[PDB]
Amino acid sequence: SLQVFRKMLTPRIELSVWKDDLTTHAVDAVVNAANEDLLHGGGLALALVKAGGFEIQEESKQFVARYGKVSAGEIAVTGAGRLPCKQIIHAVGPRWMEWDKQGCTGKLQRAIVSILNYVIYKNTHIKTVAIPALSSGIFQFPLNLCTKTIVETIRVSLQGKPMMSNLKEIHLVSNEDPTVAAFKAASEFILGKSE
Repeated sequence: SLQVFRKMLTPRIELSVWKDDLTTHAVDAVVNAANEDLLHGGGLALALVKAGGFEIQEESKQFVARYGKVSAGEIAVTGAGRLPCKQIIHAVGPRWMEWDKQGCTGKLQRAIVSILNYVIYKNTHIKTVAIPALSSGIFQFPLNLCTKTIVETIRVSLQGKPMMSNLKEIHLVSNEDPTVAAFKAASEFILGKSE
């Protein structure tokens, strides 16, 4: 693990950027990059199941059998199996479509807003959450726009705004150096100098 950026968005909430493996990253809730069927067949999703256990996949299928497919911009929550976290927030980011960049950006923004609402107002026992560069890998969302949308959505949602929450830390995390650099640059341009 390595923290490369940190800043107080509010007096209580810190945003940080990390180089780390999300399967070894200790937080209350890890955000998975899922598809609408919650079938964890590649990428981060597959890693989380391999690290945390097949029960994650089992519960994911149970979720979909009860509530249907998760739309882009929406979330489903399961147990974390044997991951170093207490819950997995399965966020469905959009597949990138050059033909609808605004649409895709909107769904990404919507995913981040759902995550924030979840950890702030819904499950109030979450102190720390880790979010990847949703949609950037298999879903081909350009890394610069991805990380900027995430960081800008968080700032507009919370920066300067004293919330009454148990939320203390939002980690933007990747085990890949280009993504870590992109999160850091995005953070410095949108939030200013690291503390």
